[PDB]
Amino acid sequence: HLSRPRDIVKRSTKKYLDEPLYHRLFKDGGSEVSVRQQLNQFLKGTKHVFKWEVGDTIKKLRSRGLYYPALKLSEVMEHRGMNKTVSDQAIHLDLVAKARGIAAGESYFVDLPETSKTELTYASLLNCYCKELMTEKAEGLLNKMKELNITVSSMSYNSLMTLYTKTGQAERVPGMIQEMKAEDVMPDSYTYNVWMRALAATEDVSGVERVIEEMNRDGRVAPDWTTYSNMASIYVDAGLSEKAEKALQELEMKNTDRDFKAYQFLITLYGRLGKLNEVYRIWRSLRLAMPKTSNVAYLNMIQVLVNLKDLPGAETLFKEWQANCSTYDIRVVNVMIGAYTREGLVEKANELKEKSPRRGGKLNAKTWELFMDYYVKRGETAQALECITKAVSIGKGDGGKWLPSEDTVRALMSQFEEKKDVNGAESLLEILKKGTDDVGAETFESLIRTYAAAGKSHPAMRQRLKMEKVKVDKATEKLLDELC
RNA sequence: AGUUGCUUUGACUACAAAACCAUGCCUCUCUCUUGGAGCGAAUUGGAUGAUCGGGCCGAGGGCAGCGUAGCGCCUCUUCCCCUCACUCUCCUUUCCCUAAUAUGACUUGAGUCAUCAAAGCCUUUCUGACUCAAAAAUUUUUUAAAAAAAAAAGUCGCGUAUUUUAAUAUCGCGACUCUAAUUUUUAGUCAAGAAGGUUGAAACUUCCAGGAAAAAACUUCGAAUUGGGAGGGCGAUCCUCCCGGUGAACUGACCGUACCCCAAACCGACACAGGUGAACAAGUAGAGUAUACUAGGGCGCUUGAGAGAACCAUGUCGAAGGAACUCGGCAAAAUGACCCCGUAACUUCGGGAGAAGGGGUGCUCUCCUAUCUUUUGAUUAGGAAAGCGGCACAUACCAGGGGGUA
RNA sequence: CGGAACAGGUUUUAGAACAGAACUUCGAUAGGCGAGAGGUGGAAGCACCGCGAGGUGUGGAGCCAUCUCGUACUAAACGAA
Ligand SMILES: [K+]
Ligand SMILES: [Mg+2]
Ligand SMILES: [Mg+2]
Ligand SMILES: [Mg+2]
Ligand SMILES: [Mg+2]
Ligand SMILES: [Mg+2]
Ligand SMILES: [Mg+2]
Ligand SMILES: [Mg+2]
Ligand SMILES: [Mg+2]
Ligand SMILES: [Mg+2]
Ligand SMILES: [Mg+2]
Ligand SMILES: [Mg+2]
Ligand SMILES: [Mg+2]
Ligand SMILES: [Mg+2]
Ligand SMILES: [Mg+2]
Ligand SMILES: [Mg+2]
Ligand SMILES: [Mg+2]
Ligand SMILES: [Mg+2]
Ligand SMILES: [Mg+2]
Ligand SMILES: [Mg+2]
Ligand SMILES: [Mg+2]
Ligand SMILES: [Mg+2]
Ligand SMILES: [Mg+2]
Ligand SMILES: [Mg+2]
Repeated sequence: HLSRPRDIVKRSTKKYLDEPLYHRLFKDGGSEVSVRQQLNQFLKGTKHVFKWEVGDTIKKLRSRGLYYPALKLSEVMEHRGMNKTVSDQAIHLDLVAKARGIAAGESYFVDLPETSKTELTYASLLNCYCKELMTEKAEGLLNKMKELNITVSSMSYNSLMTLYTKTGQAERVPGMIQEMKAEDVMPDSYTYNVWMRALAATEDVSGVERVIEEMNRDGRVAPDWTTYSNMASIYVDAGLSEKAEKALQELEMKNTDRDFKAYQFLITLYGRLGKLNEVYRIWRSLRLAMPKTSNVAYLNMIQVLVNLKDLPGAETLFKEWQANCSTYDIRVVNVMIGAYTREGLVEKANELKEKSPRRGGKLNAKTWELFMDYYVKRGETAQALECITKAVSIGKGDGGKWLPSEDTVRALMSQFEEKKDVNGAESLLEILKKGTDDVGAETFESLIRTYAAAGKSHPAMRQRLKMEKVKVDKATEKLLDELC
């Protein structure tokens, strides 16, 4: 056709790729390593691509959080001769801020030419400010835009409102919506969504009934399932049930594209309400919308079923996931691991722990956290020590460090008080020392008295000055300076 | 000296949606590519009930031929297939509607904008996965010891009976497919990044005339300053080994740098048509750095206004003749490019030879060939065949006159 | 002939400068404008035929170095000099 001459089916195979780039980069999987390997193999080749092909590739790589390969492809293909326009420069600015940080994004914006510093680049930098929560520089961009008469779109106002909601100054939203209505700016559905969220955050449930009637009066915005998701979340957190069911049934009517996240929202909202029959009603629709169901829907479903106490249904779902799983997801195991430790059927939890790494799932930290929860409920402390050591050795799955909860630490130390396990208390303190540099809220401030078994340590209040100036209760130093 | 490399390579598609509350352990743990649940229809279905019609099997008495068993004719309705109502829960063929199919809705009219070390190699170094080396772990066999090995699941098939009804399981078997683990340290492979250096900046073949020097620079070894450790030491800060040994948010002094540089600034008495190394130098035509025209960059040459005599310099053209001119074809004219046909006397066999003498050359359409086409169902080069225009198709510029004989 | 002849301006059959000859506003001397002769050879636009290079018609068409005729519009006595 004359509309689209650069067709991807009829194009030459000697010059161009045999399959589209957004199909080629995802051949070996969606993993970071496989995407990087595919990009490295492609950039060394002698086959070429289209500009719209690279644009859709950038959007697909951005849509799954793959920011480094998207930035690398954009930089290399611009270096090879593909000229960025203003829109492509806005997308590249957002990609730079996503990958190398806002300090790199600011330098890219400065090094941009002057005729490229238009409303698209300004709005992209504003969004990259609000997503990184820098209120002062945000407002410094805002008054500069208002001074230079750059057209402020609804996207910028929604970005500021989401920034206000996340920072905690959520009372500014009702002033700002009337500001953007006074400045002749029509809103979108996300404007009503953040307005509703700020109104519910202001402890005002009765205000969300006058906004829905106003957008019904407007007649210009299309209501979407995200609106009803916000209504369902606000009502379920507020305890109202029938209005939440009406919102969720309207949500089910609005989900015409069979969205996986929307189905997850139905499942978790009906699970938090507690209605098992309609939970299974949406679940059968989910199995009718995707036969090869991913592990995320199982992760939601089995957690909902065990929070609604359907344990043999969860056990049959486990066998279904076993017989149809391609990746042995450890979180699926770890849901019923914590289930079997909470209801105490510990032999089957131990069997799953043994059989997971053979089938191909290595243990993360939360399984050991649930087992030390089990051991701190049943009073065995040595096995809680053996669990917390392996938990801090594994650490977090995103590169963080695992730290035990304050309530569990407090209960474990109260258990240490009775048995006079000074060695156990010292090992727990050493573990917390390795975990964190601070180590103290209630950890040892009133907990010198575990030394009241036989003698005490040497330093006499000088060790307690070492760990960054802690302060103890007034009724704690008396048995300390009695024993000197 | 000759070949091969150094010789640039791409995009043009118009696109801010990257701002999200739920569960949250890195919540898409890895989704590239799936028709619809339309209250939508037509043939078909049918989870249903009879009537009418047609059509088997069969049931008896018999007319009929035996000691049981018969061949045609004669009274029957079950049973099947239609038919008329109810009818949407499984199945076949279609049609409408929706979704999906990558965004949105003349100036490459022969251009604009980027790129201008790619590809290798060698030292480190951060982080992942795999093979593991080997040990501790559990089963069998052999005599507490020594040898080999699986652990976890799905699927097909066989024979056989336990419930208070989650019997899709249990009982023994045979086979296929799939995954790699509980603890420990070392190597090695890859993968993905960050620092340096180095090559590309030259390789190969042939030839005879046989193609600089240098404890300067570099690689190696030796010895080693003002450093830190390990074993001796009736000593004296001495012996014997190991590590470091020019390393860095140290430091890098001194001289030149203006301007002209085929020129009005240098060598020629002149602001002199002369002389003055090498490197770079877009486009169209072209074998080409020839030649014509041109953008960028630079310049308009430090005397002008008229008139358009003789004569002089320098060009264009010239009837008929064509060297009759003159010391002499002096000068001028003429030939001139690529492809094809053809090419003598003589000879030291290498040559003469581009001998001499001829023919074609533009443009359009259609075929065929290939171009080692990085947009292959149409773009470039060649050849065939048919046409079109003019006086002229090497149309301007560039560009051998030839032969005979001393 | 006696405010005569010159000079100045527009030119030319004349011409190196000079000189000669024509005209100098009650004036066709030069330019312009219009018409014709002469030269070249069939414009542009439109239409028809052909895939195309191209061909045919409107049409001895279009154009202008010169020459002649008509005409004071411009410059020559716009010298109220
Ligand atoms: K120069
Ligand atoms: Mg030396
Ligand atoms: Mg200079
Ligand atoms: Mg001079
Ligand atoms: Mg001069
Ligand atoms: Mg000179
Ligand atoms: Mg030249
Ligand atoms: Mg110029
Ligand atoms: Mg002359
Ligand atoms: Mg003549
Ligand atoms: Mg002649
Ligand atoms: Mg002749
Ligand atoms: Mg004579
Ligand atoms: Mg003679
Ligand atoms: Mg003579
Ligand atoms: Mg001559
Ligand atoms: Mg000549
Ligand atoms: Mg041809
Ligand atoms: Mg030429
Ligand atoms: Mg007079
Ligand atoms: Mg005169
Ligand atoms: Mg006249
Ligand atoms: Mg005539
Ligand atoms: Mg003409």
